[PDB]
Amino acid sequence: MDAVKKAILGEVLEEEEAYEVMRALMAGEVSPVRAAGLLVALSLRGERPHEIAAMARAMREAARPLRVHRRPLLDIVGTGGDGKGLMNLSTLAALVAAAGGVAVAKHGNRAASSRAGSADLLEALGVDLEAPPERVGEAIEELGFGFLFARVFHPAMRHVAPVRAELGVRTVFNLLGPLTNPAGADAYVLGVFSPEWLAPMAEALERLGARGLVVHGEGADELVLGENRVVEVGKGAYALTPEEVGLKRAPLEALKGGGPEENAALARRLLKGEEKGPLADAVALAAGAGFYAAGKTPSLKEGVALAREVLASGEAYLLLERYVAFLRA
Amino acid sequence: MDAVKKAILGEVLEEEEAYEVMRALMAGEVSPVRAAGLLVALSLRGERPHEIAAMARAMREAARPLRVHRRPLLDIVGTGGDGKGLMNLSTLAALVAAAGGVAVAKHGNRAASSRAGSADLLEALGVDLEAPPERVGEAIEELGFGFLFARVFHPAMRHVAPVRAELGVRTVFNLLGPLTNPAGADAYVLGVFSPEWLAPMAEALERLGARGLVVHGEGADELVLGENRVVEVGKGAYALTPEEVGLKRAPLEALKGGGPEENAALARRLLKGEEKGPLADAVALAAGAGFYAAGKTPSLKEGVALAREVLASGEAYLLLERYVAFLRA
Amino acid sequence: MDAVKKAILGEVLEEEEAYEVMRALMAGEVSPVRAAGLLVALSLRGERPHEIAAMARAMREAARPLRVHRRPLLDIVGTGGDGKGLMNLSTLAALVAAAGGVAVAKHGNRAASSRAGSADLLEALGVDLEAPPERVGEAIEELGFGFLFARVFHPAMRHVAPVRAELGVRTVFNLLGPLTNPAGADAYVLGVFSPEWLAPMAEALERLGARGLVVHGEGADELVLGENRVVEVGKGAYALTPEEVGLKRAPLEALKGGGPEENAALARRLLKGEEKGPLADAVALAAGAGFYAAGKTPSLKEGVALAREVLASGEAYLLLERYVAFLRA
Amino acid sequence: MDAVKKAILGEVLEEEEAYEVMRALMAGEVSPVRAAGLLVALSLRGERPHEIAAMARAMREAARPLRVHRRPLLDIVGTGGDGKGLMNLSTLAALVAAAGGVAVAKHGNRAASSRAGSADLLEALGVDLEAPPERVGEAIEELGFGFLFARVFHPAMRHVAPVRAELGVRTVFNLLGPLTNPAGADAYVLGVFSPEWLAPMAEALERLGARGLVVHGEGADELVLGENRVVEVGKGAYALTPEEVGLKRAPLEALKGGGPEENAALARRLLKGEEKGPLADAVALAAGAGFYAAGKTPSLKEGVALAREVLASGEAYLLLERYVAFLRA
Ligand code: NA
Ligand code: NA
Repeated sequence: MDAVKKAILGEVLEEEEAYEVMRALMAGEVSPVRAAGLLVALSLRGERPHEIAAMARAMREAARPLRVHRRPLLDIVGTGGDGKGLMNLSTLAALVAAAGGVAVAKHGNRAASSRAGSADLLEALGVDLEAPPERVGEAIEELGFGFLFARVFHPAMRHVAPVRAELGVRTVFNLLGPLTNPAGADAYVLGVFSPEWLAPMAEALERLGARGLVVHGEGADELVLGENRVVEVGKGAYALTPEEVGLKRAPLEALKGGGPEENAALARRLLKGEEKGPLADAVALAAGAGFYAAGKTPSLKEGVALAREVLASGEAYLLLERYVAFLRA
Repeated sequence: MDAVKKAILGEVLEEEEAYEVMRALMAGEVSPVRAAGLLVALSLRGERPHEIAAMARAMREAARPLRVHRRPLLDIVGTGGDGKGLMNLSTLAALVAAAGGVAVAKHGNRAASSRAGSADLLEALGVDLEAPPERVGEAIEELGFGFLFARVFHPAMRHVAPVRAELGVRTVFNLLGPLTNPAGADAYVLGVFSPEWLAPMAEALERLGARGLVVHGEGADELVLGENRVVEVGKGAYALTPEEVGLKRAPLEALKGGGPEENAALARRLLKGEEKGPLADAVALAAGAGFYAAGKTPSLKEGVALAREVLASGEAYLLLERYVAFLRA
Repeated sequence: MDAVKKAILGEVLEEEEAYEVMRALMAGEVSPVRAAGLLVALSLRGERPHEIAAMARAMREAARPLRVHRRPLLDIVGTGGDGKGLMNLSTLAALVAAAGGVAVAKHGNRAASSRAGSADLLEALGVDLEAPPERVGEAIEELGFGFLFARVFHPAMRHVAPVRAELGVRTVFNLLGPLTNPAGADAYVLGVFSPEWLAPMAEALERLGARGLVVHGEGADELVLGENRVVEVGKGAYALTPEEVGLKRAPLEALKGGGPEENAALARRLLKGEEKGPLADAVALAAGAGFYAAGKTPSLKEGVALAREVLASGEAYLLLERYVAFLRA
Repeated sequence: MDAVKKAILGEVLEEEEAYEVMRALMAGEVSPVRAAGLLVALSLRGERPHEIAAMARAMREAARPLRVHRRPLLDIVGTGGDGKGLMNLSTLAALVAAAGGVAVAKHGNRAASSRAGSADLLEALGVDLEAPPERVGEAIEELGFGFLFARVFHPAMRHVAPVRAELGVRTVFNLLGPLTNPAGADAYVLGVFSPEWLAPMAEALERLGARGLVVHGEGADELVLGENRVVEVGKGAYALTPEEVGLKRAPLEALKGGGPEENAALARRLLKGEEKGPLADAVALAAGAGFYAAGKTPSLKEGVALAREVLASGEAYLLLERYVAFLRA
């Protein structure tokens, strides 16, 4: 009985076995049926800290190599799996943070069976997702921004994706994605689908030597214009509200956005500093948290203040275009 | 919520949700990945009787139709896979019960290897496994015996066979095999893989409107010549030893079989009433349980007594001969 | 399993082995690595007609079941992979054939990534690609036309698609796509990406009990306004030119088109009988081949004549809207 | 078109395209799926010498560094997997050559079965496989012998080892193993699994600037006591029989070892100069070929004579003991 069978049988895995299971998955040695079975089994009983850590290690080792010489290196990313179906603002917040001087390496992917993933949005904005890791790394060093497409850095994710899409439920990959930034990001604004994961993911980041905030927004895996719950690595837990940082509250519905084409249009207007509603406020909130997490500003309020200025300046769109041109070289 | 997704989430399904999941599976509507996921989920958190019975009804509905007017209708069958490599005791016990006057419709299949399964044994004895359902039904009506070859009656199982093989672990389908008698048998001596399945399977039978005994014998999914554990549908669990029904104990080794021709040779001696060793005692034990389960005898003791006489008469061999000829007519 | 290794070693598979290999692939029993190895080996060695037909059967069996009474049932479909990048006219020709009185079940998919696949075009024209299989079946019975979206009918392809995309080269799946119509179409105008596949594919069609024409047009997997090469089931190989059916030749460039948006408007003008250029002639040629293949017209020229009349009448556009509305709640 | 895709398409690679493909593979830039595809394609069409040599250099470049000043430096190694399952005598022959004064750096690995790989045998004899490269290099300089454990010197093989095992068939890596000596050995007795590989591998050796003999013995990838086929770098092809060098012929079966423990026992007796049968003659034959390949003796005959003397003296066992102690120091 190999480690995969043990996992399917629902038995807790020793660190070495957890590592082996993910190594096999990343190596393309596991059939779709057994991959589906092991993911469901792990999701039912709940993956333990040592298991997640071991699987994360297997993923980092299987990743296409990339070394970025800029630090702090910020990632604004979420676990996904919240079901709220809100627009993915992390990508826009990440661009604002980069336009403000923070080195950014945002980790993202395509959305299951919607064109809404961060990778989908960026592609619609002109980003060539096929660009090699070395070119993306050069962009981060020279321009301060880079988008790390999951499938490119972790090839196996191309096969894991359909399995996750079909199962249609949360799996260990929802937790592993944020924890496996392939550029070695050390600063985070990491959103989670449930408050239960705020502390665990913050502790995971701390063990990795990373810093930042783990966030949850009234059900969504991103900061929203409401009573957000946060856990700052090394410090503790606290609430983060819009009024706290000079922003107004808005229902979650105001952050839903629309179809892929509409969101692509919204993105341009937002980055250009033309769109001014709740969507702009939410991007400013996340970017502000990013400036704080990356040490660009000493506080969240100063971070949000800077983010509002940067967003309104339209510099984030100018940066996006520099990025697009850089990759098309 | 979608029934299949609910299953994958690890939630207990309402009875008709369980029916729907199995209906979808048998209809070829579920993808291999989702089928793998929901089978693993159901197995890990444990299938409940009302789910098991509902899925058995859905599977029975997808089978090739066959209506038998005779009742009670007995089946001696098990969940299989106990890896004991025993002689086809239930097949011989079924022939004995039929020779004793009880209408029998024994459900079976081939064994995936050189070892002989019930279908392999009967084929070696002259049974034409290609006989159409209608002909087998006529045999039950006229001769009181029929063998229901799973491959002929359950074409829909081809939709899940590959997934079951690849998972490499037992699933709800192992439980459903004996609960999907295509002739609608209502009396059973149903063997299970382990003691933990005695009660759930007994309740599933009760919910299906059936009667009888669910049995387990020292690792084997059938009654053996040792300490058996049984659950009488509608009553409760109790132990069943050879001595309390007038038989002597014997090790499992004494009940081992081999290939089709070897088992056929043994079957001939046993059914003719010529071989009186442990194999004969084991057949009498299962057939006796069958007589009791069908209400032919008032007790297990009287059932075993009747079975010993029927076996010794050689009449079960005559019945087999007539059955073989009937399918060839 | 064993047959998979045999394929990887470059050996020709027996019919049963080919069926088993594809059955395993579609069932999710093959790891990405072994799937990649098998597909490359098959492609380099050269798939034989008996293998192709056997694998088509395995795929047809794994698909979401759909049975329709309408016959003859026509499909105009291609293997893709010609790298010619011409406008996919098969969809328009199919609508014309249906408007002319032939039951049509056109098999199609989205295109990576022009969004220039048949599914992409129909969606832009108003077709709800999320319609359930049963509803599409009802459309074929009631309206005489249905579009079979590969993603809906072949869910098992979800775990296979990633391997194909990563390999980035043509594989046996290019050949199987046209041979796995989920509605059981029996009449075809099947385009192939290279002349060497005309004969093998015609034999595959015959082995599957289908009829019609396998076509290739100066590099494209569709009939064009030049010297087409054809292999008709039951007749053999021959060339087919526009002039012999009353049409004028035109450069392939005239059949290109553009962006998805341009082709939607293009498609409308063609179906309404407004566009009269080479594109209209090419649609008439394919639709005409369809009428002949299905038995609606006794000759190819008569089929083209009927297609030209139908196109000019605008009835194909009315059919499209009838279909679009049919799928709406 | 990138080189990996070209390989997958079955086209012969230009020398530097082959170097690039292997460089990418060793750098972790190639996905398991594309790696699987290219390995199968290369194996089926047949790797050419210019490709093999280039890939060997790319692999050598990725290995952990190890500079040995002593020259000539001899290696006695094979491609493995011939199926004959004979005892791996190359290790013993290497020790004899070293005891005879030739600097030896024998390249080896484990044998997942019977873990009777060369590394398995040496470990059973006391060698600490965890010894760092520097220590092994010091042993070669001081003792004249060193065993290069592939897993220690080729950490980059972690990017492909999984794919190799998963494919389960021979690939170019079988050929590359003997051609990637991490100490830069320049003299060889290289065994191949089939005679068709003699000339290509001899050319690959010459291309790499190496000298020696490429051998094949009646189905085995080692010199046997029968009609051996040889291709000598800078000399050409010829047959080599035992009688030509003063040895007696013996059936292959006399050269068959046993399990790992039996081989360790036989190895001890041989090195001590105690075993005097065919196994001793076979060791002398290979060691003699090594002496000649390294330029220690003027002919194969004198090389075998020197080898028989050294073997009988027991000096090779004493060397082994010194080596084991040296590593444990
Ligand atoms: Na007798
Ligand atoms: Na005709």
